[PDB]
Amino acid sequence: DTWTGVEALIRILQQLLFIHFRIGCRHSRIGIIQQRRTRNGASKS
Amino acid sequence: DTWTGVEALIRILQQLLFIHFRIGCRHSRIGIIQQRRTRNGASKS
Repeated sequence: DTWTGVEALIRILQQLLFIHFRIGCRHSRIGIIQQRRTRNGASKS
Repeated sequence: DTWTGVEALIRILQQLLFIHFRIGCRHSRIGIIQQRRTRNGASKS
């Protein structure tokens, strides 16, 4: 596990960051796609 | 230290490996440069 614990830690850390920035500084709205969730709660009709 | 502890850990781990391979799988003989260290110990003259 000497290097196998580092090489996989070299990517595991880079992999995570790759998500934090692509999901924290520019996450996508997968799901809404032009469709507000009826606001927080505007009753119905 | 959330990311600052990861981004620097993403490189610190890649940086180290960069050395292990360039100093463990192909280290340089900086110092000898065509000059065996008089063998392990062949006395003198």
